[PDB]
Amino acid sequence: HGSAFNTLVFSDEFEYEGKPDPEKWHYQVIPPNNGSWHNNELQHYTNRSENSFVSDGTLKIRAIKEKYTFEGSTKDYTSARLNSKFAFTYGKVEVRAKLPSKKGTWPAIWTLGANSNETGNYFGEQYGNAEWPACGEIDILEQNGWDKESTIAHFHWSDLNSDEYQNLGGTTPITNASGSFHVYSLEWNASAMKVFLDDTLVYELKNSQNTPYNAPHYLLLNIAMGGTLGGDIPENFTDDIFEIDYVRIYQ
Ligand SMILES: [Ca+2]
Repeated sequence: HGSAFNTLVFSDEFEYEGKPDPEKWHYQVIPPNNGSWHNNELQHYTNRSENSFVSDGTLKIRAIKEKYTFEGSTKDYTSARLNSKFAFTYGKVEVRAKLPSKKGTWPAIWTLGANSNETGNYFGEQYGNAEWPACGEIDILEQNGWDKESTIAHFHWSDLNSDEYQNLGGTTPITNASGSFHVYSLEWNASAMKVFLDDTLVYELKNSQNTPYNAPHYLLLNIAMGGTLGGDIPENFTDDIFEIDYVRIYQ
């Protein structure tokens, strides 16, 4: 599957040591919603070595129970939220990763339309200003906080000729998500968006011109804590890592 998409157009193999490459990755740190992130999530995102670093051939994003204040808003956890500086329309995205094992964590590999104009993102109003969900969202990988034996694929959008919020997706079983690398992938073209875990299709959504999946998207990588899909965080939580061996994007 996906063999049609054979021209490498963006990648990071994480074979340097230090901060994520600033030519490739933008950090989000400003909260979008009056001091907070969406979905009742409990973290701040920062650009510090506490929450992200590259070593030993892999990127780590690390969530920590840590009191942290940004512009008068205090939260009890810190993490990182990266966006690719690369925006692209159609392609095959492959991310090979190990997911956090701890309860309360909500890792994601996902895209937003580049016209999202989300506060503090890399693209601003360059492509437009289509407030979510009108910019479109593809969730290549999520896990919730309470079931680490399943992965999520999902889509969120509004049709171009409607304000009605649509969302749907699937899930699939996963073994040893935290201790074994798996490859989370998207194959996206004008016909369809297909999300896979290794070779297993998790969900395929037919595309059409009435969707927001025919204009540029960028990639996001993060760990949220708590909130809708993180759920309850044990009192004893200290920290956890989402470890990414590489991101590759083909067209
Ligand atoms: Ca690597």
